[PDB]
Amino acid sequence: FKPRNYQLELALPAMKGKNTIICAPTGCGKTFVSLLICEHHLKKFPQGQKGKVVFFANQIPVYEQQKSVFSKYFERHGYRVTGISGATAENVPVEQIVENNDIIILTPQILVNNLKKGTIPSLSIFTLMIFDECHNTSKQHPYNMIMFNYLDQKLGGSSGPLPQVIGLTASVGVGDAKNTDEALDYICKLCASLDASVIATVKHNLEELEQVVYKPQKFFRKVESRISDKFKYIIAQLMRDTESLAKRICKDLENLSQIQNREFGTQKYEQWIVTVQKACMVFQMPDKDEESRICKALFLYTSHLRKYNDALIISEHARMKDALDYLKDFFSNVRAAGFDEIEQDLTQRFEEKLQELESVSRDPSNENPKLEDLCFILQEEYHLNPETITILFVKTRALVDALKNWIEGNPKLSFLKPGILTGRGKTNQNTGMTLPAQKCILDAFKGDHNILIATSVADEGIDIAQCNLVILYEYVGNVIKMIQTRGRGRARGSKCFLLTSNAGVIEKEQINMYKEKMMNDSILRLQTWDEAVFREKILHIQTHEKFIRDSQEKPKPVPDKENKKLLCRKCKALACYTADVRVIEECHYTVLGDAFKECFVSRPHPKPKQFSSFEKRAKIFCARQNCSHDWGIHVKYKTFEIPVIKIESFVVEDIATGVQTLYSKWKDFHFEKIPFDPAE
RNA sequence: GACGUACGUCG
RNA sequence: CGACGUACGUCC
Ligand SMILES: [Zn+2]
Repeated sequence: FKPRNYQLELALPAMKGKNTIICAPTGCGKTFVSLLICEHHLKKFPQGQKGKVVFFANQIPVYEQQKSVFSKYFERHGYRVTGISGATAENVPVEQIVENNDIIILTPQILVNNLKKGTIPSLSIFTLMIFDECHNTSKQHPYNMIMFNYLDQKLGGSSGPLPQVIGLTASVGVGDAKNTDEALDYICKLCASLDASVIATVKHNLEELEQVVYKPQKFFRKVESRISDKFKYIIAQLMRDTESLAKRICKDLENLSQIQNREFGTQKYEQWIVTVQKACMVFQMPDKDEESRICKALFLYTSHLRKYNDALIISEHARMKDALDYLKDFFSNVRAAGFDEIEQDLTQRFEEKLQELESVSRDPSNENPKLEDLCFILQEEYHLNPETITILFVKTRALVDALKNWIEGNPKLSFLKPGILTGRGKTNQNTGMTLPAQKCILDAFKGDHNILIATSVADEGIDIAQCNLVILYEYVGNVIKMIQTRGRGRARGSKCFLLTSNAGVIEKEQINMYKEKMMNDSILRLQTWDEAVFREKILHIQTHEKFIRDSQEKPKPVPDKENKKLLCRKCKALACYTADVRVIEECHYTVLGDAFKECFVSRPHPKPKQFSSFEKRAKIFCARQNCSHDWGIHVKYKTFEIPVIKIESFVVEDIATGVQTLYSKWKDFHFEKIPFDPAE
């Protein structure tokens, strides 16, 4: 509530009617500086002119907090603040709420949707565009689209009372620049995209920064590897047997994915199996039943190989027991999903060696040196200080569950409550966690929880706690991710342990350490410039980028007027012709076919939440002998309960030429599409 | 459905 | 220098 000289010095360039980029690594300092600039911008207008400052937020956990803070702050001045969101807009007159409201905190995508639809024609209605974490203004971001609209209005010739852009952040970022010659080009490109002339950064009051932003130290502790690989050998033998079984039916299983000699347990093998699955998914034979059985067997074999490779990666990055539990969970999930000959044979071949797998996993001499060093450093830090609230980052979510189970079931360490924290992630399956559950887990992080397993969700702006220990367990990021993960240690005395087996992530961290100093030197060089030359440079860059954007403008190619039959992938059963495909909002594709209504079963959706204008109703699945394949969703548009299918889980087949093709996104699949009319 | 990041594979 | 795959995260 009391503005100090530190956070007041960052407001001097902003309180001059010029576009600035404030860079403060502090959490509360950034929002406090935004409040000070809002106060100075709403108290400087003469009598009879009101302000329409607009704060932006990319996430709901940061949007709700900023809305609460703004509502608590602008209560003694008489300023209306409501804010808009994905859930707040229950058919809300956005035009009326923007015309009546003073401080709007809508998340960007709403403003982009409004600018694309026609509501709020120009941004001249606003007078101060505040961006939170403006470093995310990368290629085709929502922030980037708002700034594209702003630059178009500025350079076209219809230049009106344009608003001020004071986009806040904590690190400008470098991207893929190697030398200082490009670390400045990237920052100038970012400043031109955000249309700013000054980079606000403290140069006088470094004492407050050094005293309240106490930063941890790096403890790169590379460890041993899987020299003891009895589990890996058994899984590799099983993978070789199932690969030979898959080659028994498919002769040419080597010229479909010509990449390199595949190696069991690597990402290369995952890419190889995905490529061979997508190549054998279109194997056509003029029988329509034997080809269907062949594609089914090949899909089952490729899925089993992918699951075995994932289990090998989990066994390499954690205990063998959790990888065996993951394999058993997959086999139990496919057990209740229909007993055909292929899955039966595979399950029998698995249970043949399941006893040896359980024995080798229960063998207490096969503990991973990664986990040994992890528990060793954990007990070391907890003996040095019993009250140390730590946080570790893990790449995979199955690996996160594995680490949680390992911290739970361990006799050596039993003073840790492994509170899981993954996030929403993909809103289609039973995985991830809800926002009200994540909020409760973060609020119980004072306290009945000390350790927690995160997947790059720990940072991302969202407020946390005073964590005095970070462990990047087989984790690696770029300069912005490293600065965000480093800033989480703010209390007096912290560490940033990095455990790994591959020297690659060590080299990445070592070059990011130099990239941070390069970004600091580039920011200093850009600050020690002149306003006129820098404005001319950013104007030249904006003109060049606008010319490139206007050049790269292709509405759509010619639509092929044919009647293709979208049919299943793993079953190859004719689902529906492309004639019965209706476009809802140039995003979603539905089917009206009465004959199609008997070719799919429905299941209760695991996580309901309405997006845009679709109530999150049931999930569809293929209806056949034994398919159980995901086909999309079945939702109510406004009053009609129609199924929206996903092209990703659908192989295309033309009746004329007879060749099969694959398409991942609906945008890529080009065909004569008619809008969805509420007639049938 | 859109967007970003990381790792990786091909020319 | 472009295409792609996986994982992760966010939004509508
Ligand atoms: Zn099917």
